[PDB]
Amino acid sequence: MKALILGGYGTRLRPLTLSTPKPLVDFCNKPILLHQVEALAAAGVDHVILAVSYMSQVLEKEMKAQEQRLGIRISMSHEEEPLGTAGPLALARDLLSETADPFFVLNSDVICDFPFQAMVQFHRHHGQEGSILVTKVEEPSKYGVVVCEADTGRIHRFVEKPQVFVSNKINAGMYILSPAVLQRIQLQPTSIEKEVFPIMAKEGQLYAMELQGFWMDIGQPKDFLTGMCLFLQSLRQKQPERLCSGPGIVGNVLVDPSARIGQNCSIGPNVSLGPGVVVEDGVCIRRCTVLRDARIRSHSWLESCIVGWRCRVGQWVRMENVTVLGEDVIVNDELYLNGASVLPHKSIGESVPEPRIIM
Amino acid sequence: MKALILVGGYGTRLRPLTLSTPKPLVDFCNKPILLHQVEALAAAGVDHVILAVSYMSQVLEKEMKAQEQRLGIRISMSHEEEPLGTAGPLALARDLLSETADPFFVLNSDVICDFPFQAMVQFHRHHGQEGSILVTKVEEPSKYGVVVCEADTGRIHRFVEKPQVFVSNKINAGMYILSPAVLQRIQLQPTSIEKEVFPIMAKEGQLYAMELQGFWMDIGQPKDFLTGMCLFLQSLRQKQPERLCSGPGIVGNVLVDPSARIGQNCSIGPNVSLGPGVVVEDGVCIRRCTVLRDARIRSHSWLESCIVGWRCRVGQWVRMENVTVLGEDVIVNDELYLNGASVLPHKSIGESVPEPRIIM
Ligand SMILES: Nc1nc2c(ncn2[C@@H]2O[C@H](COP(=O)(O)OP(=O)(O)OP(=O)(O)O)[C@@H](O)[C@H]2O)c(=O)[nH]1
Ligand SMILES: Nc1nc2c(ncn2[C@@H]2O[C@H](COP(=O)(O)OP(=O)(O)OP(=O)(O)O)[C@@H](O)[C@H]2O)c(=O)[nH]1
Repeated sequence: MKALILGGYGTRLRPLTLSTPKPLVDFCNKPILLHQVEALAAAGVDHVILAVSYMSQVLEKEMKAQEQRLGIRISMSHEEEPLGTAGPLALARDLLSETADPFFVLNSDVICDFPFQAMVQFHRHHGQEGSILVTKVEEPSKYGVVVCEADTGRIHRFVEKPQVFVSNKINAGMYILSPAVLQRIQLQPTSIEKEVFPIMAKEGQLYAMELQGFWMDIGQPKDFLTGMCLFLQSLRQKQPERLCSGPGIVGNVLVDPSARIGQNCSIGPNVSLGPGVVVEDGVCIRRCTVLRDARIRSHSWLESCIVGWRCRVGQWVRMENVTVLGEDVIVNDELYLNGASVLPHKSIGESVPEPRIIM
Repeated sequence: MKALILVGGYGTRLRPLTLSTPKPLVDFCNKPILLHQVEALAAAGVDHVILAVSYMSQVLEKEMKAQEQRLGIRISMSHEEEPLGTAGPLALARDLLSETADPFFVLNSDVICDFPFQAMVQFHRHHGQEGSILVTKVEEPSKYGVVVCEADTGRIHRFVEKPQVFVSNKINAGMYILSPAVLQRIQLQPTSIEKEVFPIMAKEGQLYAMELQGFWMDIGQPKDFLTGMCLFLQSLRQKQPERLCSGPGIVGNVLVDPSARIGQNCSIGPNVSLGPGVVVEDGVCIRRCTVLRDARIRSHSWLESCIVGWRCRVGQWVRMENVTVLGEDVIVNDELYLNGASVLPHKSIGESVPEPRIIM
């Protein structure tokens, strides 16, 4: 069977997506697209189509290298206008039509551990058009809810709007679809979840499968940080010898072998250090994500932060409240950043006391 | 020739320091400010000075008896049961200033400056009238009460408390030379001298005014304490450049007590007075702060413009800016941010203070 990967300019976490595309940003020393295609190759999908409407030549580049690395083919669906999230299915519809076999369609912003063959089992057990994945959240008033009958998993109704408490369960971003669904899908830029899932739930074709746990949509920067926390938890009780252990290391940290840490510094819990980063002496880093080539100078304090590529955080810099730095941001010595989403190629010489955007 | 120091009571401003030790007893560049005034006063040649205290301060009593043995000048202590203000202390010690017909100094405790005692005696002897006032420049006339002055005599025609008319640049410097007749005016009930006694003295024009050249600061408040510490280290660099401590990780004019211990690989920036017995650990940046005695600042901290009290414990990766006055025996937990936090003594902070407020 084949699989779609859903293109263009993820508007959230904007200081990272302005430099490289949203599926290409490193999530625990690996791009999220690489995670999804590793799990797809572990499932057994022989080729996977990655729709892209934003002109992404570097995604062509690294993806051709990954075709050559991993042993599965990849087809490149290219759109000149944004066709949304259903229009990518109808552009590549003659490829999914020439084998009558159910195909995955995947969102890129979702990290979890992926029950692909169990969802194939489920789609083979219920035996209709399309199946969804659903998960639990703590906050029903932020996401659209799905009603689910016990022992069947059928979706009676699909609600986009909260505040009614009809359901706990939330869309998880994987769908499994038949080609008859693809007959229904339409080339003009409509999104799939807005109507094509609404008539399919109204007609009752849609069924729902539930995950165990560890789901995150990391389309937002604070959601990126909570997803990185839960991914380091899942790496802790799945691959405990891949996380780095040390005397000045607290909790679960992921450190790349090209990364260097100076001595007498306290790397706190839940932080991924990218390849080639330079941490000097006296730097406390808890709950942050430091992408590639980002040098953090001595005696800094960093909590809940996204440090972009080729950054230079100076000495005695305090950064808290998920301040995202873009690419090549030069933070001067002895500053304080709180909520500062800083655009790429900026130089900061002033403290940012409340959350605002620096451009 | 004698002198009187007004050191009565609790200075409301800089209240987290005044709550544990008295205001003249607070360490100003590793020395109490009253030791500064009595040491320069003994450099003048005054044989005994009187200090008039309303607050019971037994620690000031025993510290001054020690300093009496130290410098070799006598000290009698005027004791008040209720507050007598600033004119009442003159009237309670009025016979000890009335024994001998000779002009005496009276001196505010909060003033730190470069003390021209001999030139002031020469100016008072030259002009030959009742009272002599030191005046100074300020950059900011709309906070402090102004004094008019004619050139080449220095007489004060008019004493104005309220600013915002710009009739004068100069303001009072807390330094007066008074004759015994001025004391003969002063009554025993608690008025303050600068509010009426100097006003009628200037009204019949007996008051004369003398200018300094520079380096004056009333340090009653905490931000004024910091900027007076900065200007004192300026003047002390320019007179005693051997006494400030030079180092590779030391920037600017830094005074460090010999009992202080400074850790490896830390940059202590300009205008820092480090008290006796303080422990600065590795990677700690201190600029423009004054750290009073026995206070420990743990590793990788950042400190700008701050007053760290006695026996404090500033933790690790704490940032302290915008005058975060710590009292005595304040522990600050690690990884916190203090901005404007005037913290009362014996407090433990586990919460970041983002805006200036008082912690009690
Ligand atoms: N290739 C193509 N991909 C698209 C287009 N629009 C959305 N996508 C993809 O649709 C997937 C899911 O949509 P969203 O969750 O809203 O993500 P997004 O489009 O990045 O938008 P934000 O994350 O809110 O900034 C994402 O992986 C997008 O890359 C498009 O017009 N062309
Ligand atoms: N001994 C005695 N000293 C007094 C009394 N009132 C004021 N003083 C002293 O008067 C001097 C100058 O007065 P201020 O400049 O207003 O200082 P302060 O009384 O400490 O008040 P603040 O500094 O604003 O808190 C200070 O050195 C005080 O110690 C008093 O009632 N008894």
